[PDB]
Amino acid sequence: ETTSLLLCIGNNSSGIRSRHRSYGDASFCYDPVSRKTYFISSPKYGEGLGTVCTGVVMENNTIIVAGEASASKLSRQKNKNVEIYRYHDRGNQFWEKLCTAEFRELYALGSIHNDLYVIGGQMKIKNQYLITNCVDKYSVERDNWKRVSPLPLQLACHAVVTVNNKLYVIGGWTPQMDLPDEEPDRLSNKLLQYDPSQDQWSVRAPMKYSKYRFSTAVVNSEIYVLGGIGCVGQDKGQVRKCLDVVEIYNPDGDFWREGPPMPSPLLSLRTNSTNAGAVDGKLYVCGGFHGADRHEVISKEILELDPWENQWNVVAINVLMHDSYDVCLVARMNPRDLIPPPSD
Repeated sequence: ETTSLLLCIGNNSSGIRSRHRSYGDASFCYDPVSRKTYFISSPKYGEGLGTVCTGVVMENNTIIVAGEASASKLSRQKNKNVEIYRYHDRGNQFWEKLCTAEFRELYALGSIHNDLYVIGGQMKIKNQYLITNCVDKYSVERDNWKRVSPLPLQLACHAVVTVNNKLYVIGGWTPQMDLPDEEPDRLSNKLLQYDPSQDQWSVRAPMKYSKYRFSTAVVNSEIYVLGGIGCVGQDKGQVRKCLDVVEIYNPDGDFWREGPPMPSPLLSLRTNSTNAGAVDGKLYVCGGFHGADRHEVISKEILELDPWENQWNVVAINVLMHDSYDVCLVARMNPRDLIPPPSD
């Protein structure tokens, strides 16, 4: 009896009153159908992953997180790397190191079939830091890496989703050399598609807003982009604001349309990973931020976008999540293999 759960994976350990055992090492999970809370082991548990940056659930239901080693682990290693872990969930539940990649930050993690893609981000190339266009592909099956076709532009803090076995990279930061009185980077409203059978990136229809730190989810092969920081149109230096905008993309038709705006402007997680997932044809935003300060506690509330009714519903308030988390993921889980909520 497996069911699809919203897993709010993070290594934050605060904000949950725990009398008999420590929930500081557990991550909040939510069944939106039964409205029941579960807990899964956080990636840091034991000698695991110190920092979580992003994650994916691959086609075969494997839960993947990518991040950085703890300072203790770094101190015993010669090189700093992107560290990729996978959750193991068959009565012996744990996080295991899967594979490592050349260090980057603010990259996006994609997945198609049995492959992982590390996309863009900031890297150190010839002892200089720059936003990159490079895309590294990891084959789980062959346990090796291949540099594939690069992005058509340098991107950081962008998002990626998969629809019908293609990657769609969305928004983010990109260098600009058009205007000498503008910051070095501008926000992007661009949408790029990667076709793995062709190893080729193409430019698709753009977003109405240039943006970053927004929610993403896929419902019935359409992309939902919600909230974020940005500005209408191409970013030419105009002021940036928190958005309630919902933009929905259809790949087959290559067009965007608006959705019902969110109840309030909302930012995704500070990792720029998604705070939203899709369960049974409905979209769930699991918490979010109303401002961009580093000290704001995440809103401990779960919103639903019912795309059929075409409206927003409050599903749950004051949920038992930590003060932050690092990536919202949906996977088929057997909730008997998970940790119950605290007895209080």
